[PDB]
Amino acid sequence: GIPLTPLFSRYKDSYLLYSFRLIDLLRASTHLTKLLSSQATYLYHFACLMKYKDIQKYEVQQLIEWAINASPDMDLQQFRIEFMDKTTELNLRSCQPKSFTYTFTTIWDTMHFLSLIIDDMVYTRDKSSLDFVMQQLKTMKVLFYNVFCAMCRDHYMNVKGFIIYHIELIEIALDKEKYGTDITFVDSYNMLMKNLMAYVSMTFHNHINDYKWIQRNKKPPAHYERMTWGEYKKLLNLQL
Amino acid sequence: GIPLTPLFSRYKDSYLLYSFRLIDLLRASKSTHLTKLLSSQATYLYHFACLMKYKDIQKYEVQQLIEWAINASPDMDLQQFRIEFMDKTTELNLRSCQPKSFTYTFTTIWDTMHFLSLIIDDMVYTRDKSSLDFVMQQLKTMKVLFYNVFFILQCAMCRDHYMNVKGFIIYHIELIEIALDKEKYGTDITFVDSYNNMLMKNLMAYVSMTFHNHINDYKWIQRNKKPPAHYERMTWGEYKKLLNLQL
Ligand SMILES: Cc1cc2nc3c(=O)[nH]c(=O)nc-3n(C[C@H](O)[C@H](O)[C@H](O)COP(=O)(O)OP(=O)(O)OC[C@H]3O[C@@H](n4cnc5c(N)ncnc54)[C@H](O)[C@@H]3O)c2cc1C
Ligand SMILES: Cc1cc2nc3c(=O)[nH]c(=O)nc-3n(C[C@H](O)[C@H](O)[C@H](O)COP(=O)(O)OP(=O)(O)OC[C@H]3O[C@@H](n4cnc5c(N)ncnc54)[C@H](O)[C@@H]3O)c2cc1C
Repeated sequence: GIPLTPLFSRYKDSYLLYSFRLIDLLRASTHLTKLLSSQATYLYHFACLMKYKDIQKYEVQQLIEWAINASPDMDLQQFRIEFMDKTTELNLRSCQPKSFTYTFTTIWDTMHFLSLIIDDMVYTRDKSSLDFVMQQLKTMKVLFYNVFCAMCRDHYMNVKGFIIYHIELIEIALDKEKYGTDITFVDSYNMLMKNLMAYVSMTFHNHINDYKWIQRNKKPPAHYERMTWGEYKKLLNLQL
Repeated sequence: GIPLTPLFSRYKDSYLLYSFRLIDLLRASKSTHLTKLLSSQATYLYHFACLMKYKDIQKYEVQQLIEWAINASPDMDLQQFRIEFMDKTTELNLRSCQPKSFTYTFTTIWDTMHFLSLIIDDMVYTRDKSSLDFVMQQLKTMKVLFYNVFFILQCAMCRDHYMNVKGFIIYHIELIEIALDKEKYGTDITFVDSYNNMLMKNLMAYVSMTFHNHINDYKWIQRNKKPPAHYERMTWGEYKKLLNLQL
């Protein structure tokens, strides 16, 4: 369970937009097609699981085949219109983003969103199904690895391991639990920080913004605020 | 400077061995993509070897060694390459770059990584404020070496795994770039011993040690094997002692 805050609601919507922009690439692509659809399937299974308490395996598959077979000459506006029709026919309208304005915030929101999910999924885990969670975590690493502005892509390629590293810390903690050592949640960075991925993605996010001034060799603007853990836990109303 | 210790000694030789086994790969490069990726990697490796061995990068003597390697017979074996290597390094007055031992293992790779970490910490800590641009270029070179690690030995699992979490290391080098950039524009670095413009002294040594334990903690989840009760894990307390790291 994750509090339903205004920021979280934007996160939920950005996720849908991200997913839309992802499946739109299927036409443009092999190995990549397999990787893309595999990622789009997970993203959409989880969206349906959240909206319908069911992954809707058949409807989601129908969505992916369509996107994979959509006209590669079709532009984004047309792909959207057809996407709105297809999801409608499939009774997957709740998987449609409310907004289609795609920006860096869409990607950031998506990355923070996944972090919140990882935290919650891990915390509300069921010792009976630790294997399930770990499989979910493996998929999460893949989602983060493939998030890759040519400049941004190069930088991300170089430091995305910071995030993936922490997901592995989680895998380790979980593997210890399945073998006798329950986890001990603490709220500071077999112990694990609660809201770990939320803190790591916030930190990663600030770092990326700190570094860009170095890439651009141009000093920060006047009103250049920085996100603090204390203020972030508030916007998402995180539990300590 | 980096304190002389039995562990740092092994590090220096391993680094030269790793550097040697890497250039040995040029003569065998099948494509241009790899050739220049190997030559760049090999160039930076030797640059830093010459820095710790001659206090100078030896930019031009090294470009000759690389030139040679790249154009060495892809027919002879490692034993023969070693022979031609020793003579060329001699001819270019770079004998200090010849390895004492040729036993190549994962330890050789870890030692090389921990060596660079120690190098990063020293060059930053003993930096000259008027040539920060120089130190930052060195760090950029360091990120390239950590991004492009060649295992040379066989272990797909390792390659894929390092490909996934190497950013944890590079991320920290960028934190150092940020610290230096700040010093460049007015705020001097303030060193502390724990993990404004504060920066942990011996940061990369701490970062590399931690990354190393992590990798070793994770291989059990990878091989679904049970860790032996004797599993020894490196502590920062112990590591500092082994390298005579200064606080
Ligand atoms: C994966 C990725 C890599 C990037 N790499 C680069 C790069 O190499 N070079 C470059 O110039 N730009 C890069 N960017 C873009 C850059 O990070 C900013 O998104 C963009 O410059 C807009 O800046 P902003 O300050 O207006 O917005 P942002 O600060 O990005 O706004 C993001 C949103 O989240 C909030 N937020 C701000 N900081 C945090 C935080 N630390 N934690 C959580 N939420 C936060 C804001 O309130 C806002 O709603 C990257 C973007 C992504 C998604
Ligand atoms: C970058 C990299 C990635 C790897 N990825 C994998 C992988 O995915 N899966 C896998 O099974 N193996 C992987 N390995 C190999 C693995 O880490 C070990 O090298 C190997 O399993 C042998 O372990 P060992 O028990 O001999 O100890 P090693 O860890 O190899 O010991 C080497 C030396 O380092 C010292 N040392 C030990 N821990 C530390 C530390 N934390 N800090 C500093 N020195 C330390 C030891 O005292 C010893 O002298 C990787 C190796 C490298 C270099």
